Amino acid sequence: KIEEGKLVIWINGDKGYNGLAEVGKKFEKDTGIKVTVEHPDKLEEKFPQVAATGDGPDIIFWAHDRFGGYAQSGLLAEITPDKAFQDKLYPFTWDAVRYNGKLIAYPIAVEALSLIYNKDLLPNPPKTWEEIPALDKELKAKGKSALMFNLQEPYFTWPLIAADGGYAFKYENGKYDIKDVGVDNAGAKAGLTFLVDLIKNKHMNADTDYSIAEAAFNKGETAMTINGPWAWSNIDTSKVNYGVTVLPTFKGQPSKPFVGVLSAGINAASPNKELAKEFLENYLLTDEGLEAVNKDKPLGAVALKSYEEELAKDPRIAATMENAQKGEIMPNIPQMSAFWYAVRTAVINAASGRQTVDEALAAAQTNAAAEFAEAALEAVRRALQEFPAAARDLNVPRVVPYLDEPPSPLCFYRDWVCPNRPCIIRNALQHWPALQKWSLSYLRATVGSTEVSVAVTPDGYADAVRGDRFVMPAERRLPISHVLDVLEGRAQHPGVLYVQKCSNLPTELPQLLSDIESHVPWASESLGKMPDAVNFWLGDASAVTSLHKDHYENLYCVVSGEKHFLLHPPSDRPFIPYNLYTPATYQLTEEGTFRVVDEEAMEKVPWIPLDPLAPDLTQYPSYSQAQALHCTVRAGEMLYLPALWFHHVQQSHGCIAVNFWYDMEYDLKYSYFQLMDTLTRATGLD
Ligand SMILES: OC[C@H]1O[C@H](O)[C@H](O)[C@@H](O)[C@@H]1O
Repeated sequence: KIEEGKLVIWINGDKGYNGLAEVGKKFEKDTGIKVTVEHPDKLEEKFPQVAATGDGPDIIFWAHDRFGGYAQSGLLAEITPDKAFQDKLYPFTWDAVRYNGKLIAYPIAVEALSLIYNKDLLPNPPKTWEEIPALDKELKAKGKSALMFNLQEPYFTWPLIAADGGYAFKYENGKYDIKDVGVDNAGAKAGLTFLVDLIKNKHMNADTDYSIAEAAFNKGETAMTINGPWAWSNIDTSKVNYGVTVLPTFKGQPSKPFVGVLSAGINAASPNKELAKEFLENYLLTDEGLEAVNKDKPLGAVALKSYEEELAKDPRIAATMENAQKGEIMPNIPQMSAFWYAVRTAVINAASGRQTVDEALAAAQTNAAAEFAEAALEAVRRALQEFPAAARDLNVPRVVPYLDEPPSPLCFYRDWVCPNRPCIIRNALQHWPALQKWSLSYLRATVGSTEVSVAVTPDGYADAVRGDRFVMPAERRLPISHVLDVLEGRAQHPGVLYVQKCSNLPTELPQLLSDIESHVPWASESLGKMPDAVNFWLGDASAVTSLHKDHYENLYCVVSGEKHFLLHPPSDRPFIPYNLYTPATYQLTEEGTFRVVDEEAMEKVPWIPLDPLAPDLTQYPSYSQAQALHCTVRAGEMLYLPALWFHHVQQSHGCIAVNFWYDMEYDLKYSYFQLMDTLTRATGLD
């Protein structure tokens, strides 16, 4: 007694779904699993709707041209076959179910349209489209019509349109040019004008759909129809003496029918992926499985070599193969879908007489171009959005790792600087007398009277976006001793203090340099250069440097206290919002009042509005797919904070620190970063 495992399949209702049912049974007799196959209308439109919310079928059958869109939306699981299995099916059938180098369905059958004619009514079928009108009035004058076929789905009409120059995209040597779309060129117009003239001269009827045609030919009311393999069973059971042959030519050139590979995709949202594989690989794609479907509705030229070889001597299949060679295989790109919609209306309008042929096709080219554009953009968006996770999976570790001693210059460059990952180096500052000497008492006896440039801000956030402005801190020149007073509580000051950022010898502040080093020698030998700056850092515990990135190799050394960093690799850029801001600077008056004051004749300054501590996920939801790294640097410790790394600094009260700025190498890594940042803004990711 259960409510248990199942396998539901969607397949179009012109295909042998009863044959597929039987195969479903032999499954259900060899496991307990009930296999139910369904043929809903517009199943290929329903699937991408319903499968994203998690519902939908387990397996979907359709011509392969639909299967790329399904994969661009991530609805199709990757199929993983043995190679004893991949060499069981023809190679080009696998290539039709390959999106962005990856397999997304199992190929079932290769199908193309052919000219089905009534051998009793028409002993020698026409070789040209141009004969058909002549042939029609000769047959109306015997009580029937010459040619009938579905005029409601562009798939049937397209072999003629493409004959004299029509083409979707462009399949010149190598593969498809998605800039070169050709649905409103001379040759497209020619075939379509011909189709429309057939209707005009009442050789055909614009209202004719699939069902009207099939019924007509199978009753012997039409000498010729145009259909694919699935249609043959219903004529065999009718008793029209019929043949299947090469499509007639137009203006001396062959009809070019888009070739379709019936494919089975697996629903990425299925709880049954592995039974789906046991069903298709080992029950359907067999001589036994394809036979049971084919007995119902002929599949065409199958993908399974074994059973393809056993059937290929059917003149109906040979003819199918002939027309497929004269035609071109459909691309599976997600642009296929809007292409069909565009031509569907183009044909339906030109045949009904609503628009001329020359405008219907013009409209279809224009409107399909506009979608082909937005589709391109979305493909770019995903590339940029899947990139950040792709990167950190490969190089960027989720923690800042510690070294127990300084690395060799070689090892420092090969392990950290070139791969652009941070680390904390230990036991590298123990030769600094600063580590023992630098007390807020020794600093007061040593540089207490020395006047420095001090950063004043109302809320502790220097260089942050405040409303519509990027605001820089107020500057006040104070001795260090009264910086220390305000920090120990002994005195008071408007806002939040912290010492600004070139001291140790260019401020000046030279009495401390002897307590430190002018550079990190193993770092300098590694980067092949001296630091551009050496900065002394002292400040309030409310000073929060906001999220930004530097064009410098920064060695952050902590002498007393702690430093709390929140890092993001340059890779996380597509998910880090950037805006453009009017640059300002705080003015502090002798009232303790902070006023925002636009920086005159400065360029707009790009900055990150996002607050990584408490992010507005409503305004910036994309940021929740970034991956922050956290570390804490403390007394005696040195953080290597690579170039272009997004960082956000906090510290304990009265934290003292020295940091070296080496200029970065402007290299391939930099140039790529500019490219991404630019593509992030163009594609409106922000
Ligand atoms: O409506 C036209 C359709 O007819 C058949 O189902 C073909 O398999 C499919 O490729 C074609 O698109």
